[PDB]
Amino acid sequence: DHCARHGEKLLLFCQEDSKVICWLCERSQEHRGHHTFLMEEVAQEYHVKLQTALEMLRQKQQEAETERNQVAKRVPKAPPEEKEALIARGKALGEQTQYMRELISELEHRLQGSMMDLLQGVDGIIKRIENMTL
Ligand SMILES: [Zn+2]
Ligand SMILES: [Zn+2]
Repeated sequence: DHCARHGEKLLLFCQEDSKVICWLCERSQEHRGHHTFLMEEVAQEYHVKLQTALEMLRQKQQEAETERNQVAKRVPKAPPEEKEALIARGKALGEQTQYMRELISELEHRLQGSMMDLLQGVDGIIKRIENMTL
């Protein structure tokens, strides 16, 4: 809640860095030309954004899981090469679903947490979700 560098209240949010900082950090060279906001002034848009993302991710996950199940179902009836291909396919899908599970987990954590929980490093996860949807 307080800055380790300056001891002041961590109440500001930097748009370029997506970092939560104090007013003395904003005056540091590392935040030169950056635009800062009180965390209250930006919590809403990111709440909405992450909320929107979470839905999509959940949908994509359930789809991927059903697909994995179907792939698994084809395995026993398939000949050896196709078997192995299907096994690999299943594994890959598993990896994807694990990734989606991680992101979803993080999103719920952020959406149910404090503003600092919500905003600290949100740009990375937004990037990740953006890549995932692409
Ligand atoms: Zn500071
Ligand atoms: Zn900055």
